[PDB]
Amino acid sequence: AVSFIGSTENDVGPSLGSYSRPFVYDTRNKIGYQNANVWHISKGFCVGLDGKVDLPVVGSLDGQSIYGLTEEVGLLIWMGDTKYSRGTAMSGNSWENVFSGWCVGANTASTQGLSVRVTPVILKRNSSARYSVQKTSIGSIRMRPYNGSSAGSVQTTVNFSLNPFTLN
Ligand SMILES: CC(=O)N[C@H]1[C@H](Oc2ccc([N+](=O)[O-])cc2)O[C@H](CO)[C@@H](O)[C@@H]1O
Repeated sequence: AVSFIGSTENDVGPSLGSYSRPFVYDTRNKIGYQNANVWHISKGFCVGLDGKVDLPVVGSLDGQSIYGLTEEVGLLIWMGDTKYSRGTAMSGNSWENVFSGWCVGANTASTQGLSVRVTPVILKRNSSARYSVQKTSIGSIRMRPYNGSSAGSVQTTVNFSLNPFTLN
């Protein structure tokens, strides 16, 4: 079996967080969303995750996209399984496999979770040397059943919004 237990709409990072330091900020996991329990799965269900970024691609760095927010500021983005170190670096605007997946035991119950993580990038330095960003939609993640498993009419997709932040 499978059922949806998480939230449909999800905020990434603390509201009006401020960060100091193309220039890439070391924000670690601060601008993130993580939830180990988004679908409940049981009895042989096999599942992975696809991710999709809806932001415009404005550049690239070491093989992944820089996604644009304003003219000063963009983002590097990772999506994946629950633990942050399993994040897949995102490129383009198509659905991408961001977790190869696993299968719960034939006689057990568990959960499937996810994570989204971003790091701010200064694309063009201003004169203000402080930069604000407002609440913006990032994209989505859907579960991907496999091995013949079926979602039935269970909700497959959840969405992410970047909370506003300031760069110093
Ligand atoms: C920790 C938890 O409640 N569920 C996690 C789940 O944790 C597991 C707990 C037990 C086993 N097990 O084989 O005994 C496997 C994963 O693993 C999934 C895939 O990595 C995660 O998406 C999910 O968040």
